[PDB]
Amino acid sequence: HLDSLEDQVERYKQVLDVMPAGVILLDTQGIVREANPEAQRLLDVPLVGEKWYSVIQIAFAPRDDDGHEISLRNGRKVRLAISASTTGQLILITDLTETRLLQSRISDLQRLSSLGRMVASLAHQVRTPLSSAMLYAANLAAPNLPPATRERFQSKLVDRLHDLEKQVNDMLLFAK
Amino acid sequence: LDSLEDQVERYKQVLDVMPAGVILLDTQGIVREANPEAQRLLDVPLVGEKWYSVIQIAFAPRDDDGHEISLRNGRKVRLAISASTTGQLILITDLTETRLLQSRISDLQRLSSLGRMVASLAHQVRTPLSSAMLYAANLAAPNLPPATRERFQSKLVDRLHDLEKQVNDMLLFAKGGDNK
Repeated sequence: HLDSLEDQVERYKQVLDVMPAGVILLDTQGIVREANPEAQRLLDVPLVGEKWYSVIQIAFAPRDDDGHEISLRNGRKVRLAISASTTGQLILITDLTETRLLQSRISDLQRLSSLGRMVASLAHQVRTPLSSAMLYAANLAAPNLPPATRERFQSKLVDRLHDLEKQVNDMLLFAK
Repeated sequence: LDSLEDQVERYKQVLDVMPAGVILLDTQGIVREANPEAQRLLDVPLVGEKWYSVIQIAFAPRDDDGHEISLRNGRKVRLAISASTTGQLILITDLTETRLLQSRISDLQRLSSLGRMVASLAHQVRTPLSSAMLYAANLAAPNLPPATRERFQSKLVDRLHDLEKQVNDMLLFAKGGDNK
């Protein structure tokens, strides 16, 4: 059927409507002839019936921090995707506003986690001396050991207790 | 007249280089269409497969999954179900990158919390260690009651475990591993 094509393109338009990505359909001249709701959302400016380059001097605000994405003047940070297509170019837009927003919060919290991350580290180190401390502690319960043998393990135990006390103090020094 | 063919190939490319997956089912629930993105995300064959069969092989839900749905590969994608004349129109978006970030923040704020409790997590850590050394030092005399000696002996082990447990509480808390 020839009408089936109308129903086919109908299901296609259906995609662009609920598609979570901007779709700008330019023309040989360079005019926005079509824009889905996601495109109008991010740009938040008149799209259809405007000049692509003109839209760039309104909803776009380039910055140095911008790499793969481009900062919109409305605050959003989006990535552009230009592809080869005859009879107008296609431009797919993605919303990475949240992406960079989350990234701009890890750097700040990365320094705040320094002290905490140091304690977490010093805590993992304690597992080593403690492991050896429990072994030498069990040797104190071993059978048939001379008097000078009990003091040997005891002497080796205090070493672990000391090496362990210096790590906890190091940890229990970051405080208040 | 011919404003369709040219408009078809135009939209035909949109789904080709689309950054989001597009799945079109029918009433029975059989996969009929699948763009390259969807294939990359799901990996397993789609074209000519029962959607419910794919859900078992492709998807792999979890409890931690809030809005998104974890896939077999581990990536977390969000499903957007939309009405359609011919079955449903399921779109797939990848939020593995976001989630990852959302998980990091928590872990960072997690470490900060431990950094503020270091003060309170002091008395709980020195108490057992101090005892271990208090008894360990006593077990170094010329000769003393054997029963009393074995009495202190039992203390140590318990003191060390109390500490061990107190230290494992920190690491487990510090490890975070939540809000993934």
